[PDB]
Amino acid sequence: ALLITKKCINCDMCEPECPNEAISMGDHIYEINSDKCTECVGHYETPTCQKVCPIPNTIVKDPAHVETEEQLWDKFVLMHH
Ligand code: SF4
Ligand code: SF4
Repeated sequence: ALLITKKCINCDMCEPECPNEAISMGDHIYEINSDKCTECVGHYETPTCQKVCPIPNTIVKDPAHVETEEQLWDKFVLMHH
């Protein structure tokens, strides 16, 4: 799953887009919920928030290492048959 890094400049571009509504605003910058991010696997060939992002601030994150079939299985449990 992805993370948004401190360069985020709070443009909201990325929130209406995420197919699994895992992005929200909070304390200082937009935040991605680890639990709900499939890195867009089952919806887009490329992670839709990196796509909209004007700055390139969204990165894979290291304390939330997922293999592609665990991303996949998140997508199927979320959206399902
Ligand atoms: S990579 Fe996809 S699922 Fe994850 S926060 Fe971005 S738009 Fe959402
Ligand atoms: S699109 Fe990029 S700069 Fe704008 S809020 Fe989302 S992560 Fe931050």
